[PDB]
Amino acid sequence: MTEYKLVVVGAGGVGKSALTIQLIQNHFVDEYDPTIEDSYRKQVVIDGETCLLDILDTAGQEEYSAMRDQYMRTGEGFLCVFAINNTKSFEDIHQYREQIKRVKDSDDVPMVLVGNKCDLAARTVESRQAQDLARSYGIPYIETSAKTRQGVEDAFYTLVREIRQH
Ligand SMILES: Nc1nc2c(ncn2[C@@H]2O[C@H](COP(=O)(O)OP(=O)(O)NP(=O)(O)O)[C@@H](O)[C@H]2O)c(=O)[nH]1
Ligand SMILES: [Mg+2]
Repeated sequence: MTEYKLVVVGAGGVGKSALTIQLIQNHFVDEYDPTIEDSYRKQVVIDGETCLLDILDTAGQEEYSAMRDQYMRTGEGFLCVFAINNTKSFEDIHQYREQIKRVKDSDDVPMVLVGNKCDLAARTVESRQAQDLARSYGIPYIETSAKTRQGVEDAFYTLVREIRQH
């Protein structure tokens, strides 16, 4: 069956693992548990296609950068995650995107911009500005909460659908 290699990237603590675990295991992880690199494989039916989600969950820490180039090379699609209560993580997005283009030798890689932690009232990043950034890149913007599961499948499946269209 078709395997879709999805890579989850973004700054430390934005919820890359929480999103992935909510998708695979239907539980919200509220623990402190930094990632080095973890992979998940799940058989799913998306729009009637049977396929295998191979999800590469990456570290937000600069120390794991080289490890970064490796996985970025193999990915077909990228979830670029920031947290809506963390303006620095939103600024960092640009830098993850540019490294993705660099390692993929491509201006146009399947990608979704994900604003996570949308359950929180303490927003510092307006939806408007994330939407603008995503338009500027030519990719969808999806808001998610790993905590409430709002948007979680939407983010992953939308990325699959981007890959299908590339
Ligand atoms: N309220 C809320 N908290 C969240 C959400 N997603 C993650 N968190 C919380 O944020 C913290 C960090 O999440 P985690 O998934 O470990 O983040 P990460 O991006 O994978 N960290 P790293 O780069 O170290 O691996 C955890 O305490 C987690 O429960 C969310 O959608 N809403
Ligand atoms: Mg993690």
